[PDB]
Amino acid sequence: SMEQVAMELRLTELTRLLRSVLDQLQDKDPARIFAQPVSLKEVPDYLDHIKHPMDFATMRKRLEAQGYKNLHEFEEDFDLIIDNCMKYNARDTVFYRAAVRLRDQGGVVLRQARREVDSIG
Repeated sequence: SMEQVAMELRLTELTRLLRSVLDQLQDKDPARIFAQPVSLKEVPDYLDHIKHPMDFATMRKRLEAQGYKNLHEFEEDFDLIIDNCMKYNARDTVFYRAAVRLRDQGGVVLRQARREVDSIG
């Protein structure tokens, strides 16, 4: 149907906007602390601590399969990246501090993305 195509053009346009958001968030991580999944070879206990691991590459695979239906789902994944890090790593660590910085900086980008998604529909 024509409606299904209109829908698909919107999901596609959301995906376009979310890809730009993801590029902007990832630039707030120049160290690349969040680029890839935490290695279970290098942190073998990780899944005893963290039940839903997340990372930018995993978000990107989902993005490119148009697997984010709305901005809320995307934000949930971004928040896992931050929140997992702040629980696993102590407050005095480069990792915890990197998450705090990504969170604060991400906030601005996400605040404008929400207005763009409402605004354009």
